[PDB]
Amino acid sequence: MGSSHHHHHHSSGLVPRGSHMISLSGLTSSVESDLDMQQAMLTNKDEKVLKALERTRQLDIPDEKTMPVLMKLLEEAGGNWSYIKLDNYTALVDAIYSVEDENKQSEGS
Repeated sequence: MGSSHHHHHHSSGLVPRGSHMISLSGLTSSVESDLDMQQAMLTNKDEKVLKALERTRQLDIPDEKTMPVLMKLLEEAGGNWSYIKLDNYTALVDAIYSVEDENKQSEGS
């Protein structure tokens, strides 16, 4: 009136792996960028700025990285698109190519 009926088997538990990091959802942890949004407020855009994104979008470039890129050109050009567009905003090509490249190369923050 006392028999044991159980079984056991070895198992490691192999699971898949993926290298994808993105804040798809909100109201959650990983709020290290949620604050950075404040900086973008002190650096809005303009009507002409939308023109730059035109050439960038062609190469599939996000306005998030292009924002600080285009503003970098007008900085030295004192806000002159005439010259900056002398090569179809070539500056964006070499600029985005640099930033877009090497994204993991860093210590942390």
